[PDB]
Amino acid sequence: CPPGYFRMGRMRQCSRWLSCEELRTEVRQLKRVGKRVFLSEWKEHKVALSRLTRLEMKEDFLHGLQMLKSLQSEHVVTLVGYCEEDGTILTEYHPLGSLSNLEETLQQDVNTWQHRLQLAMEYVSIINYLHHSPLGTRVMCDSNDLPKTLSQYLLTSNFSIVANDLDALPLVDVLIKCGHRELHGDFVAPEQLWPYGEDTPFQDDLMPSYNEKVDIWKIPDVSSFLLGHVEGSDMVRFHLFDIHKACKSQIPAERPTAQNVLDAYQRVFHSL
Repeated sequence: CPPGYFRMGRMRQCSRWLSCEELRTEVRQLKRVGKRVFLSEWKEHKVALSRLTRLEMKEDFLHGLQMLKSLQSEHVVTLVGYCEEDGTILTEYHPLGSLSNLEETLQQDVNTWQHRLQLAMEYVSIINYLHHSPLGTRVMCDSNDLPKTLSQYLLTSNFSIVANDLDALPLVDVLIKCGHRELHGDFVAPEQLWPYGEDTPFQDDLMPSYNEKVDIWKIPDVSSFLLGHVEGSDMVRFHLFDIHKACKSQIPAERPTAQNVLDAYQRVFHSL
C-alpha cells in the first residue's frame, strides 16, 4: 500500500486510514485485552483499539503513533486508523497474540526447526528494518528481559512476526539511553550496565549513552527461544554458536550488523 493506506483480509485494494469520525461511529468494541487495548470489529475485520490510558503520556502516545505511521511495512502491524483527539489508535488484530505464546500456539505442521528458524530470520529482519527505518536507525529500547522483549511482537495467522509496540524507539544518529533507571543483569547489553562500580552510586547524567548494538546483543536470546526444543533445534544452535558469539561480543563495535546475522542465518538455513 502507498503511505497513508492500509489493507487486511480479503481486501483487494488499499483504503485510506480511518479518521476520528470512522473510529467514533463504525467500530464496535468487543472485549478488553492487553494504552488500553480492546479487541474490536470494523465491518468484517477484527481490529485492535488502543486508547491512551493516562493523559500525562500524550507525547509517548503520539510519538508511538508517528513511529507507527512512518514505519508501515511487512515488519510492522498494520495501522488502520487513529484519532488524536480521542487518544485512540486502530490496528489489525492478530488472534495468535504475542510471541510469548509461541510454544502454546505451536501445539501443528509448522512445529519444525525449519519454521522456527525462519521465524528467527523474520525477527532479525524486523531489527534490520528498524535500524534502517524511514525515520533513521531506531532502537527497541523496552527489551530488558525475554518476556518483555517478546511481548512487543505479534504472531500473525500466517505465522509471521510483526512489531507492535513502537512507543520506545529512540533515534541513533546522537546516541541513546533506554530510560533513566539503572539496568541490571545479562539480558541487556553490558554497555547498558552502570560502568563505574559500586563506589560511585549510579547517576543517570553520568551514564554513558550507547547505540543500536544493544539490539544485536539480544538476538541469540530471542532466536534460541524461537528454535525451542524440537528435533533439529540443537542442530541449529550448533551452527549458530559462533554468529551468536559475535552478537554477545562485549565490545559493541565488534558485534555484527543485523544484516550480517540474517545473511549467516540464511546460509545456515539453506545448508541444513
